Amino acid sequence: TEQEDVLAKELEDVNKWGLHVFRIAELSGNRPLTVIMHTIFQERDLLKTFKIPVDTLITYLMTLEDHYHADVAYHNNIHAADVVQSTHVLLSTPALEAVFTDLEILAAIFASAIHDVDHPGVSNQFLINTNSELALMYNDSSVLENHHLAVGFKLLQEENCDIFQNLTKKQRQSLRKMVIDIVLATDMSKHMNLLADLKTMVETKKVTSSGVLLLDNYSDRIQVLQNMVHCADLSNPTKPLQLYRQWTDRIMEEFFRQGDRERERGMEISPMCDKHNASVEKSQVGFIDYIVHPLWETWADLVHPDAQDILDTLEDNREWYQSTIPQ
Amino acid sequence: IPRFGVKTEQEDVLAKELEDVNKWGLHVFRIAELSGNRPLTVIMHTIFQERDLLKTFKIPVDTLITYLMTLEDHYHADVAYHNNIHAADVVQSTHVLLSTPALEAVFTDLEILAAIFASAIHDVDHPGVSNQFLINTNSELALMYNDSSVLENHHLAVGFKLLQEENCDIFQNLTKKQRQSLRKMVIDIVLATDMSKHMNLLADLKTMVETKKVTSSGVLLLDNYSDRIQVLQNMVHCADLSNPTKPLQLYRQWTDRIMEEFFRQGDRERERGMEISPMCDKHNASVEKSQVGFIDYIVHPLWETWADLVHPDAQDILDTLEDNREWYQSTIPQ
Amino acid sequence: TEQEDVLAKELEDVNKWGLHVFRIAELSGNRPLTVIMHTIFQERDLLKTFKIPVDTLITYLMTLEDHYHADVAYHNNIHAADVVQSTHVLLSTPALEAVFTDLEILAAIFASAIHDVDHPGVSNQFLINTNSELALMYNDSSVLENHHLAVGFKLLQEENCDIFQNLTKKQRQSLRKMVIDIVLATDMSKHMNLLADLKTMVETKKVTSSGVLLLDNYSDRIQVLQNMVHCADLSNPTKPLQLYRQWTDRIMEEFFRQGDRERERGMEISPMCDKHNASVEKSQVGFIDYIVHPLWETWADLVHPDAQDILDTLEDNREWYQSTIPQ
Amino acid sequence: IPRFGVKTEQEDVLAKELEDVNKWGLHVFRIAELSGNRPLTVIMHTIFQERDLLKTFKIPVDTLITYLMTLEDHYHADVAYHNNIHAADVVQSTHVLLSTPALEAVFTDLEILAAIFASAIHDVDHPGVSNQFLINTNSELALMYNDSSVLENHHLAVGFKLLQEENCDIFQNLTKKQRQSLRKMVIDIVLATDMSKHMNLLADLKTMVETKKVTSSGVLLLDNYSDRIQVLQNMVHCADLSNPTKPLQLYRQWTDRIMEEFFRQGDRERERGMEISPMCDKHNASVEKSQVGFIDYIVHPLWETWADLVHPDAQDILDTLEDNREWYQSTIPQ
Ligand SMILES: [O-][n+]1cccc(C[C@H](c2ccc(OC(F)F)c(OC3CC3)c2)c2ncc(C(O)(C(F)(F)F)C(F)(F)F)s2)c1
Ligand SMILES: [O-][n+]1cccc(C[C@H](c2ccc(OC(F)F)c(OC3CC3)c2)c2ncc(C(O)(C(F)(F)F)C(F)(F)F)s2)c1
Ligand SMILES: [O-][n+]1cccc(C[C@H](c2ccc(OC(F)F)c(OC3CC3)c2)c2ncc(C(O)(C(F)(F)F)C(F)(F)F)s2)c1
Ligand SMILES: [O-][n+]1cccc(C[C@H](c2ccc(OC(F)F)c(OC3CC3)c2)c2ncc(C(O)(C(F)(F)F)C(F)(F)F)s2)c1
Ligand SMILES: [Mg+2]
Ligand SMILES: [Mg+2]
Ligand SMILES: [Mg+2]
Ligand SMILES: [Mg+2]
Ligand SMILES: [Zn+2]
Ligand SMILES: [Zn+2]
Ligand SMILES: [Zn+2]
Ligand SMILES: [Zn+2]
Repeated sequence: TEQEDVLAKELEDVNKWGLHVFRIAELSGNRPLTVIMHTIFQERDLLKTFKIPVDTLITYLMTLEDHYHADVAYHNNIHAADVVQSTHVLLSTPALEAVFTDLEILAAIFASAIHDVDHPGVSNQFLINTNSELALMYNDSSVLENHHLAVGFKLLQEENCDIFQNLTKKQRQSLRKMVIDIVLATDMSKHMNLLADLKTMVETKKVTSSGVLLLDNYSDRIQVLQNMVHCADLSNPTKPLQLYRQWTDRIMEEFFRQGDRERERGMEISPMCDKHNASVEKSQVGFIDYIVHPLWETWADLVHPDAQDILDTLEDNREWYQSTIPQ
Repeated sequence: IPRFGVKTEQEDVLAKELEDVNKWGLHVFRIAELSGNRPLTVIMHTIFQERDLLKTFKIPVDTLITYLMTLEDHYHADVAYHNNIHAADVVQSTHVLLSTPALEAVFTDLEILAAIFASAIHDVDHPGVSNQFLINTNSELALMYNDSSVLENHHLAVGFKLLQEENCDIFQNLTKKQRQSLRKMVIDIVLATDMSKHMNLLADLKTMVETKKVTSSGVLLLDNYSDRIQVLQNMVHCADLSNPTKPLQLYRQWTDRIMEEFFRQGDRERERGMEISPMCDKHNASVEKSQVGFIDYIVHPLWETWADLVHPDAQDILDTLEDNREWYQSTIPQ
Repeated sequence: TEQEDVLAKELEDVNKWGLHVFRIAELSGNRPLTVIMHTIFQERDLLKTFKIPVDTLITYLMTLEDHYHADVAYHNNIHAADVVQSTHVLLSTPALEAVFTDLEILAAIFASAIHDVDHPGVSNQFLINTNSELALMYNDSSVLENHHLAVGFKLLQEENCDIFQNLTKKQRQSLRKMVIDIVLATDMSKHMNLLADLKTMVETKKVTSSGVLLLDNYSDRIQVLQNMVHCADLSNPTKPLQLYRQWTDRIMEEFFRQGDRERERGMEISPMCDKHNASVEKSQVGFIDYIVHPLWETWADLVHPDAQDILDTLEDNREWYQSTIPQ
Repeated sequence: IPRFGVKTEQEDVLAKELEDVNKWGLHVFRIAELSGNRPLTVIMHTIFQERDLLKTFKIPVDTLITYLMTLEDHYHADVAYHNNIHAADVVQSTHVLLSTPALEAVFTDLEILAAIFASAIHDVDHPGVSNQFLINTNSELALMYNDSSVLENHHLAVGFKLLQEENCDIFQNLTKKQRQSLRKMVIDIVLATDMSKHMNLLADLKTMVETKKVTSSGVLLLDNYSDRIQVLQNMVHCADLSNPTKPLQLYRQWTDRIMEEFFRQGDRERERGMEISPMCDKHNASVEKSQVGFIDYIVHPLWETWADLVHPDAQDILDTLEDNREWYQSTIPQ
């Protein structure tokens, strides 16, 4: 338990943006998703609130984690633990204090933990082009996203894995719809139109008598939740450079692997996947310029301005990569 | 099925019925009976031969026939409305719509193949119950498709999967380019049959009619994929919603069937202590009032707009719809 | 009311070989499996014993019944209800009194209930020959049987359908193995081996202090349960002629329908499936002589003299059909 | 297009290594490195070319290579033993056994293709855990296969399913009769790889040896499908269990890998609070003693019997097995 102290201390940062997730992954014996999720649940007192037997929770978490591919560079259990922990911080954003119910909170966190489960390390288009069984089952539409959801729920059926066994029928139905709405929203093909609404919304932004954001209908409450987890999934560039660079190393490794596979198959190599003609630095700045920043700028507003330290970090990291661009 | 190389008595009657394949109002139920319950197979085959689709896409005839029978075999005979007769009707209706003057020479053979194939598979393996029923019972289908367009996704998955059975790949001779294109259009069209897409689908159709463009010929102008697929989606959607525009004799048979299917679902919901879906309670129904509402809020608005787009091609269809609307209206007991 | 009293009265014969199962099918609005299963569960006190909530039982039964095809002439919910009821009678045979446990009883009945669920009305060979998805999934081996089991168990996951939610893990563990063993044995491909082994047991027939049969190991126990359900699945010829004749009209219609489909596809028409070259009477006599009678004669030996009247009804029916053979 | 189905600049070193493809003891680990982790693709391609299977069954070369890369891609790189290297090894081992003098000209080209294909797909998509683990956790796989030869059934289903991916149908030019016969043999062979069937397989192999028949040539006489398929099943079974009969240098690497996989399952079982499977507890292991036992109760009885069937073809293989058995014996801590 010598390191049990290190892990324990490391976890003390679970509420902080910039947790040493990679260290935790090492300290936990490659169980970042299980320990982090377990801490967040204990912390938010979700086990007692939803009467979740401790053994059941841990068995499901290990099972869920086990279904993330250890051989995949980016989309693995570490990325999952990261999006969970990040959504967890984004939920505690002052501008949302006491806004969401324990169920909505449970939904956001659960959705984050399962959002990429059983990811093969290749894109939807690659699965589509090859006529993979997954693309055939989902009609080439949000192939992976649909799959992530199905697996996430199916695993609840394994031995002692149903963590929602004590929710009421109504709670289960409401939880399930939200989890689905959120995960399906992680598909980058939804990003554009998804962003517009986050804007159109921040325009009419309303506050309560408590100074916290005001959300009425399901429509508005889910959009915030959708964009929120969507931000957590696209939060690598807003973290301290040290962590961010590791994520970039990982995503590039996954990209290049796909490119090697497309190349050996005589398939057109996907954008940014050709290791023989790459622009890692230039791609990061462009990624930040046309996608991440535009998204994270709006959320910075929405939770005005508890996201400041986060937005400045994004801009700082951009400059860094910018100064790394060859020629 | 023949003898000595000549059609049998039945076959000849059937062939004579099939002569109206290019006409709105085909005696589809008569064809279903005459063909030994193979309306989808015979109608699809007639249309493929009519449009020379076998040669154009090099589809071996035995493969086409084997796939068709296999596809038809996966529609449920015990389902009153959503069966092979409904599929054959939608195929034939789409076929007629494709040949409307306002669209002559607008679509490629591939887009034509896509609209017809999508129509043929659009409701395959339909269980006779709504998406919400599948969602409420936590069915495996709903679990697989995340409660989103459960049936429509299933219809597509099954339509394509059946291509893998013995000698069923009718697209074996298409290039990967053709197949990727064909597949995307078919998927776009069938997913658009989910009623949850009706409103937006109609909105865009209206918008298009607003900015409508033609050429030296009174033929519509469609540039991008977005407008071409929009028209194809609304075309098959209209076909799927064409029952009220057919001669009253046919329209009523369809109403009897959808009502039977609705009531059957209602009885299942009642057995299960579930809330009975709208119009599915045989004990508290208003068949006539419901057909009137169906026309006033859904069918007429859709077809009216379509008639604008292909004006004046759909005039008669529109007038028939209005005649049938009045008929049902006058049937409402007070 | 009336039709309700008629149904209630008909169900009174639930413990008798020769129940008017078709009449019950009509009277219940096509719910023979639901009403007969429910009746039998009450009769054996299974709801109390395994604490099965009544709403859960009814919902599961209707769900299971709904997954049998109404358009299938023979392999539909009436056949299922019939096998369930037939197994229920065989279980009460004197020579087996107090031999099986409540769990083993439950397994045999549940197995009977789900043994042909979602049957498409065509043989394994037809499915194999057309390269169907089911055959590909099950490697052409007991395709339908494996499928009936997978569906039967899967349906327990639908809303309020888990009738074993109160069984212990050990009970679930044992019940599942027994159900699997029983249904896989319904494949006619395993008939010959089943009969042989059954006979062997008839030779090593070990009685008990109470004069009832003696079964030590799981192997002998499951063997008797497998043959029992097998006999039930093959009991049509041993039932009152009015019933038997209906069964024959149904199986023949299913056979002929497959034969037409095979004819359509240019496939070789399966044995007895060609309506243009049929011999219904002749075929039934052959079915009794080479399969049904051999099996039952043996079962009669094991439970002597418990099934004398069943055996006599068979031999009687055999003659009826024989004399029906035109010349 | 590449010489070995895979691009490589070390092509020279790789080509040299592949010269021993017909030899027991090929340096498969070296080939995996030289091929860029494509041992299965490279070895299968080499064997197919060598046995002239591409021409004999009109298998397009790009199709073969795409299928192989696809098949190989579905073996898990994170699994220490049951991965693409094990697959490549069993394929190559079966290839050698098929060429043994006592079996010359006995099997048809189709049976040869079946044995080799079966060897290639026999452990595809293996999760690194046993059937029992999948059963006790109520996995979807066990549910689908009713807890019977769960993995073996899945390996077959995936191996065949993958033929449906883009340009992956290597059997597209086989007549219907050939496909049916090939499919049956492959299924019979892979299902026989389940250890639960080992004892019965051995017993039948022994019986065959006891009534062994040879033709006018010096080769084994196999009259019926039953005897033919039995020999092929045991052949692939021996290949799957051939690690202890390979040069010690290779055998120890295989041992390190299976032990790594065993212990990982052990840690997972421990985590979940499950009883730890035999030899899976890294805290109470006896690696050396376990290998001797494995050889004494399973591997040697099997190979001793196979050696009798093909006497004296496998004499050196048996000699190696025995030498290796002694090495581990002396490695046992006293
Ligand atoms: O598939 N997927 C879904 C959600 C999130 C991610 C993260 C994934 C991702 C994550 C971290 C990251 O770098 C860093 F943050 F670690 C990335 O760098 C690259 C060059 C865009 C990319 C992508 N987001 C958008 C991607 C696109 O390829 C493009 F770059 F925008 F073009 C896509 F949008 F898909 F077209 S890929 C990947
Ligand atoms: O499931 N589905 C998809 C596409 C088309 C159809 C035809 C289906 C249909 C077809 C023929 C028909 O009557 C006649 F034309 F046969 C119908 O009568 C009823 C009362 C609407 C309904 C429906 N269209 C819209 C339906 C709705 O339930 C409602 F009535 F409009 F509310 C829905 F829109 F779904 F809410 S159901 C059914
Ligand atoms: O699929 N299946 C599994 C178990 C039991 C049944 C009942 C099924 C059955 C049931 C009732 C019946 O008649 C009557 F009892 F209703 C039957 O008539 C025929 C000609 C044998 C057949 C069969 N049992 C054995 C059948 C065989 O075709 C043969 F006759 F033995 F050759 C088979 F064994 F399959 F080869 S088919 C059907
Ligand atoms: O799952 N599976 C199927 C076929 C072949 C293998 C190879 C697998 C195998 C392969 C190489 C090997 O060692 C070496 F050759 F690499 C092994 O070491 C161990 C302790 C038996 C085991 C097994 N064969 C039999 C195994 C058993 O656990 C037991 F040892 F016999 F008890 C089993 F039979 F399963 F009970 S596991 C594994
Ligand atoms: Mg994702
Ligand atoms: Mg539909
Ligand atoms: Mg059966
Ligand atoms: Mg194996
Ligand atoms: Zn993600
Ligand atoms: Zn429809
Ligand atoms: Zn049966
Ligand atoms: Zn193996």
